[PDB]
Amino acid sequence: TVQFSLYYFGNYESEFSHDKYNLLFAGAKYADQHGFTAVWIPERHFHAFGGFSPNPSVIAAAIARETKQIQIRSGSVVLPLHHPIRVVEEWSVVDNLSQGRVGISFASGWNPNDFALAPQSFGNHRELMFQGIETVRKLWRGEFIQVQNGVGKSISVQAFPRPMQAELPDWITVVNNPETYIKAGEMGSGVLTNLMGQSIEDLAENIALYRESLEKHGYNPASGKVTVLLHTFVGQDLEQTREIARQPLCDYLKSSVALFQNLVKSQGLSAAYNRYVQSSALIGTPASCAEVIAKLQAIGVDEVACLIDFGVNTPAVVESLPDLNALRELCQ
Amino acid sequence: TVQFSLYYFGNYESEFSHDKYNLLFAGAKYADQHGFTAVWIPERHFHAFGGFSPNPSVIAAAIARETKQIQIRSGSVVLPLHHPIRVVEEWSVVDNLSQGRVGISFASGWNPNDFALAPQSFGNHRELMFQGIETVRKLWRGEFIQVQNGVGKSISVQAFPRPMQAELPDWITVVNNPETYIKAGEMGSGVLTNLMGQSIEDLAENIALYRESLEKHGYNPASGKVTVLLHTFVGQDLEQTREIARQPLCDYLKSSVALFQNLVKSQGLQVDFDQMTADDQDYILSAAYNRYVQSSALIGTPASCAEVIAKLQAIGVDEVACLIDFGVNTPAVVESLPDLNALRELCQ
Repeated sequence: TVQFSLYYFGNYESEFSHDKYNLLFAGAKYADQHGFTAVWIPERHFHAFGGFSPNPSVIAAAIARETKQIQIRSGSVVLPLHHPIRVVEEWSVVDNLSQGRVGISFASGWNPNDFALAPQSFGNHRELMFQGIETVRKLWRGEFIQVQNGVGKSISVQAFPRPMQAELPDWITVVNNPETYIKAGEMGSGVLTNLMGQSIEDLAENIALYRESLEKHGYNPASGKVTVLLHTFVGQDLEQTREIARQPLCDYLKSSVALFQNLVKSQGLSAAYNRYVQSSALIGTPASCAEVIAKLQAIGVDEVACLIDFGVNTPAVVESLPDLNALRELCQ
Repeated sequence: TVQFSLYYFGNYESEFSHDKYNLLFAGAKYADQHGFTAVWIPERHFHAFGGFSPNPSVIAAAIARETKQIQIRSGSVVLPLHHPIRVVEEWSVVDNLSQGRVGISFASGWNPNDFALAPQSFGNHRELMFQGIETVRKLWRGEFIQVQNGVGKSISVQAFPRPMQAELPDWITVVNNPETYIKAGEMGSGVLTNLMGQSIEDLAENIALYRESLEKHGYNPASGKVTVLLHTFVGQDLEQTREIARQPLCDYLKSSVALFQNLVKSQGLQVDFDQMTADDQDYILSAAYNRYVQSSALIGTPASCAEVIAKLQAIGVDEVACLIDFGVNTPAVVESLPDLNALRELCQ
């Protein structure tokens, strides 16, 4: 059966809210107490919109002290924006603070403006990401790595504190690139994806390639991790729930040319939206959304990461949490 | 009256302990509930010893959710090892998670091994720090700054989330360099210092330059912040308390040539370090320790330590940051927290 998790885009009620983490903690605590698998948090820079998490390790440390069982995962460390040493250090802090509940999905970045944080790392940043993942994994295990120090001497260092998990649960963030699904299987990593920029049919084929590459490289296919972000807002009445979600979700999908056109292409505008919310989101009733979960389960999705903070007002999202729990129970 | 705060070196019980933050949360919660002003957390890299905080913003975010009033401060953010943008971003997250309780002391770094994290930033790190503090302040205040993006284009960015505090409470980490005290006064910043490598009269002199530079540059003297790190272990029996702290503290004070020689020098002892044998160091370190706990630490009884607090209050110290995790076993440190509270009560 599919695992149910929460996912945060990073939104809050206002740029100048006194309680910017209102929905973050309300949802994470609710999910923690109701058998949800993980809470996913992002990395975003330089925009008020979606900006509560410029470094997910910092938010994760706070979630660790407010929850007891839920996994605390990054829906995406943009690795070329960090030194790999700091990624292991900070997430090992969170691993200790949470008694072993962290996981990381790694993304390469794409916006050169984000690389204000790493101005010499844009261009070959995808290659830099895969290199850094190997470093992150080695440091996490406890091995020494070799690095240049401040006077040009090569030194050997370990990262501290040591984590509690022997091995870092990790994912590769991907959209539709089949090579990346294959690379993830070669690495034994999971895949973290979405249905905004690929069809369900494209997803089914990409999962199959990923699981093929997993066994080809000796990993048990049970160790595969397929996680799909899905826009989520669940209620008791289908049409009323859809209408509450419509303006906030449309606003986002129209906010950029890429989002707008990646949607219309992955769907085959109010026309792309109506197909999107029916087939590639969890917006509706437990019963209507369960049909989507059934399709995703049948093509090999292990975990749905329910993006709940896409713009619907916080009281309504909080009121919708027992409806989302009902969906989870329907699908167990 | 002097403010009382806790300060963490970053130690924990064993390398693979499942409860590495045992004393961190025990002390932070205790201090939060007993009238302490702040808890200070460090930045340290590449060693288990003192290593639970490689980036203090992450630990600070957790302390924010475990405490209600205490300030949550870094002693120190080694600013040349960070992009200033990440410092404002991460500490603004903590400012929001804590309802406005953060503060930062900035250090420049000194060990080239730490600069594995910033391999082109060693050499210019003191000026990099001061330049970075100004960037941090501008960003905290909601200004845009100009930075080069990944394709060489200049762009104008703000940092998010926006903080809760209008202005960041900040300090400069300093030992005995008088120009740094004067520099801090020019910036209106605080100073965070220690007595491992200077005298109380040296500190009194450095404090005077700092307060003089403050009003010179238009700041109210009441805006000055003088915080002194002090090794701390308080108990009811003077002799037993100093004996409990002796081996842990002396192990630390002789763990490097600089630590040992700066201690011997600051305690007024005459030693030819080139002829000093292993047995000699035993006698010298014991003498240096004995002078140090008498004059420059909080290791003893509430009554004995209150004499030290009085001398610090007189020379203008605002806050003592009590370093409690220098190696005494954790249960004894926990049992010593109410003795430290008794000392705070005595001094208000």
